[PDB]
Order: sequence, then C-alpha cells, then structure tokens
Amino acid sequence: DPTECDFELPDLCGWKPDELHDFDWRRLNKKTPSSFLQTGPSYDHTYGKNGSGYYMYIETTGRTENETARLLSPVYDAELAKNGCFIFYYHMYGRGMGGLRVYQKPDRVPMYQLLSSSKRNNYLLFEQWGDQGNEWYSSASMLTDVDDDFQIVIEGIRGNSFMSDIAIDDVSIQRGENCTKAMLHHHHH
Ligand SMILES: *[C@@H]1O[C@H](CO)[C@@H](O)[C@H](O)[C@H]1NC(C)=O
Ligand SMILES: *[C@@H]1O[C@H](CO)[C@@H](O)[C@H](O)[C@H]1NC(C)=O
Ligand SMILES: [Ca+2]
Repeated sequence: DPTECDFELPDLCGWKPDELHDFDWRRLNKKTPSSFLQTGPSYDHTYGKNGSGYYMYIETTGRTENETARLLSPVYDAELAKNGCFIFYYHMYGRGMGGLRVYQKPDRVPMYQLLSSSKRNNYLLFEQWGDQGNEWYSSASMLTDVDDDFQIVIEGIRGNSFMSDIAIDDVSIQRGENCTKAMLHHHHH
C-alpha cells in the first residue's frame, strides 16, 4: 500500500472520491481553464515550472458556493501510532476563494459524523480559507492515535465565484524523525 502520491498516474495511488459529494476533484496538468482570470495553479508541485506534472483541483466554474468535494486516501493500518505525519502541498489562488479542509477519519467513524459541525474539530488536520496568492504552500500535520485503521480526507469548498480553484499535490504520510524534520520546515499548527 502506497503512503505517498504525486498524482502522476491516473489511478492516484488508490485515492478515490467520496461516493456522496457535490463534485469530483479532477486530475490536471498545467493551467486551469479559468487561469486567465487569476485562479488556480499554473503547474503542479512535483515537477514545478515549465514541467507538465499533474495535480488535483476542484473545478469551480459552474458550481455553487459552499458545495464540497472530497478525495479519500486508501485505508491505512495504525501507521499513525508512531509519530504519524500527513504532509501535503496546496494552491489556493483566486479572489472569492473558498476553503480547504484535511480530516483524519477513523474507519469506524461514519463520514456523516466526521463532517458534522458537532464533531469535526476532533478530526481536522488542516483548515485554510481565502485567497493565499499565486503560489504553492505546504502543510504538515501531526496525526492522532485513534486505535483504528483510518483514511485521510481532503475536502475542498467552493467559494463565492468561479475564481476559487484549489489544488493539491505531493501528499505523504511519514513517521518518527521524518515528522520532527517536516515540522522543522513545514508550516504546522
Ligand atoms: C459558506 O461557509 C462559510 C464558512 O463555513 C460561511 O462564512 C459563509 O457564510 C457560508 N455562506 C453561505 C451562503 O452558505
Ligand atoms: C525517513 O525517510 C527516509 C528516506 O525516505 C527513510 O530511509 C526512512 O526509513 C524514514 N524513516 C522512518 C522512521 O520511516
Ligand atoms: Ca504532481
């Protein structure tokens, strides 16, 4: 089972969309169709500028504000019981940008409770809102021991206009030292 994905292949290292959401994340190469209007990446993080590498993104043209898209990792087996990390890169460029949330879902926990307002703070690894500029940022999140198998859930929320494309790339789970390193140089909480 792969613990990292650069999204270069169409099978996405076993990541799959949520069976009940508003729309799918898309895999794409370079520029988003709405790019000319100051939104979305111009290239992925793996191969960078001039590069032709692939990222995942929400197409926000023709969707409604606060509609959500979810991308789910394969199911992992207590690889969090170490010093577990989730590390990923994201691109949030666009006026009227929506939001990006990253949850850790224990397998037993149904997606309904996971997302509910009542209980989602216990599971949020990452939450960001608004325009962040034309640039790839990164995040590293400590992962809690839930004594269960689990999934990583990346949820994009469309903003108030079609200029709210969000992209992810280069996702990763790591353990131990690699975590303390990551925390030394990745933005974290
Ligand atoms: C959309 O969600 C954000 C935060 O959850 C909230 O501030 C905003 O008012 C919501 N707008 C609508 C129209 O649902
Ligand atoms: C940290 O990363 C290196 C290179 O990928 C690898 O050799 C090492 O096994 C990793 N450490 C742990 C504790 O997984
Ligand atoms: Ca990539």
